[PDB]
Amino acid sequence: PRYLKGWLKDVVQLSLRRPSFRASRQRPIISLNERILEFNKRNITAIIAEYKRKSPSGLDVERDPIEYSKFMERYAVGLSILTEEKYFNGSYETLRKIASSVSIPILMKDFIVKESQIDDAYNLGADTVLLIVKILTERELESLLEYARSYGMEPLIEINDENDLDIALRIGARFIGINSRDLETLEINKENQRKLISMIPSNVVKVAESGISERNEIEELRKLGVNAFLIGSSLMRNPEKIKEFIL
Repeated sequence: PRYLKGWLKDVVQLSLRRPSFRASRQRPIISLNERILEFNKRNITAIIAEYKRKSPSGLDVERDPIEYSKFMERYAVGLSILTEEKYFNGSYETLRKIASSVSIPILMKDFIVKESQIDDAYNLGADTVLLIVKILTERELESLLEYARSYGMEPLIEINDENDLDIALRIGARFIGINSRDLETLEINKENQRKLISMIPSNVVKVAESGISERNEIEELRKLGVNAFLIGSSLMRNPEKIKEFIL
């Protein structure tokens, strides 16, 4: 991984030593990026609902994972499930239970730094994985992308600045997440997110992540070319809010 500091350095070391999970895939790969394109052509707002009980930028939320997932199966284009244990209180078992219960695409959200974590995602039933440009070197990123693709997954490659974007394009990314929140400082900067979105070629499927609390934001971003929206906290607090977001 890259030379990091703070909590990012810690979470990356945690992931390097993370043991793999013994499980066998029980479902087929249901492509998230392809379903997003499907929603775009039907003109249905595509929202990736995120499940996370804890995070460095919010208070804890207790909500049954299965009930949340079965509810979201009826409205969301897909689910983002946190599996990072220390800071987000996620787990492979929760992903496994959810993947066995719903049939919409599932993005495994973690800090992936080695191949076995992709094996874990595949074996647990996830349909794709998140790869974060700012914590990996260009060589590691391309290698993990190639590895995910060998399983049939098209990973969501998350960027936060121009340097990240340049690297994502150089490695042949086709599914890019533009995170308005800087993982290191936890700061949100929406102007920078809009600037990056406008620099991404139109043939790349774009996902706006973090800081969305109202439908009007979604509409504005959609006019800018954003294909899908990843929303966590507001839906965790009020799941029914998705009905308001998708009209």
